[PDB]
Amino acid sequence: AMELVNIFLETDAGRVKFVIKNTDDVCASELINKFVELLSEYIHIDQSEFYLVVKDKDIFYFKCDRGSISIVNNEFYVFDEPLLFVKDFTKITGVEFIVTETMPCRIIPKNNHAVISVVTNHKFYNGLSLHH
Repeated sequence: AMELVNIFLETDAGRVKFVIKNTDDVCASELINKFVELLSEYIHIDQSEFYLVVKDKDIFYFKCDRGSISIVNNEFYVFDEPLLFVKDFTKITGVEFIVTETMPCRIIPKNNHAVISVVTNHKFYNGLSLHH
């Protein structure tokens, strides 16, 4: 079981996750193409530039630059912001990207979908915490 933690669907019923099951014998590197295929329903992969953050126990970062996929070093964003999700829907209205200072995006949607951009800056502990 793996899911994206930085890209979601906006639907009539609420936020829907990108989830792939039956992955026990594969690492994130081995199925990142399948997540890109899922996203191609909703955006023009050949024109878009974005990041994919996959959770499978650990977190794994990838970049998809006009269809060319690469590994990104671990950036330590929590991708925690307690999100509400729904499991079923009838209409897609948009695609939601969680963007960061180091992970911008350039998205060309299909089918007149909205592009939603939400920022996160929260990172795991790195040896120093600051009272704000």
